[PDB]
Amino acid sequence: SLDLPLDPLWEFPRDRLVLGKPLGEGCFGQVVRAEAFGMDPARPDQASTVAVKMLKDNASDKDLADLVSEMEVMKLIGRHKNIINLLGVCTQEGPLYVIVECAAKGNLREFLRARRPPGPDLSPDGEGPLSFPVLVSCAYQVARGMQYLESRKCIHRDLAARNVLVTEDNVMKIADFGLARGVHHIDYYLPVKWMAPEALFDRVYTHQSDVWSFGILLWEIFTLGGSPYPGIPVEELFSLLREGHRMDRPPHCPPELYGLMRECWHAAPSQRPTFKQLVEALDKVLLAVSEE
Repeated sequence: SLDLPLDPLWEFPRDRLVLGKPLGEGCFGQVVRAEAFGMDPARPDQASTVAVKMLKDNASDKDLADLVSEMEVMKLIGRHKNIINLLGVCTQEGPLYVIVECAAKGNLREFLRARRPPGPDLSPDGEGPLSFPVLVSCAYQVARGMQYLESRKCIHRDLAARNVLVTEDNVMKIADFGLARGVHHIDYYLPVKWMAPEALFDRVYTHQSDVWSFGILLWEIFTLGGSPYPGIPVEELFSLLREGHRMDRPPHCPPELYGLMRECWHAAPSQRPTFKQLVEALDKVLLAVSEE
């Protein structure tokens, strides 16, 4: 019963996207790479690469309901540089395709881990592909992305480096918008170590719980895609947090940034910084790096 109206802001033709090169295959649904022609109407014959989300052969009534609403809430949220944006939809002349932005460099964790140096550095503390400015940029872009998402009333259970995608130009796109207007982001491709205490235990997901997770994401960035809480089983991580345990400062991380990580991990949600403040703090660092 696929009879959605033709939304003239978002409807894009079938004839104009060329499919193939599958990027991810979840349960009952899949994301494939595709070349789209004139996704910018200002350049109407010019081509560009995109990511197309669709249902698998094993189709369902509820899953088509989820994919439709997901696509509807995406255009409700609006565009931002640091989120995976909706590009177009194909509703009428065939099955549902939701066209979104493609990130050529994979997720942030994968991006970071692939660009690691082969071992330890010359010094324990204190120019290449993962420069300090590049890492500060990564952190900043995600903060901007979350700041936007929160202004659009988007809540997450958590946020991790695997949820952030990286484009050819190292622009960080958050892939999971989360829950918004009673519709979840379905992934066609629990994380206890990322979740804030209230999210783990009381299942209260707020802006303050997103900040905690961002703290863990920062620690991920500055360990070049490190696994959080190393050598600690997921069982009885919670006990450690209850006692006051937090992760140490990574080998190559300024105390300024570690300050921010610890600030994100305050037990009281009100003691944690807002994403407005995280953006202020990260921009000051970025500026400091560019100076002299």
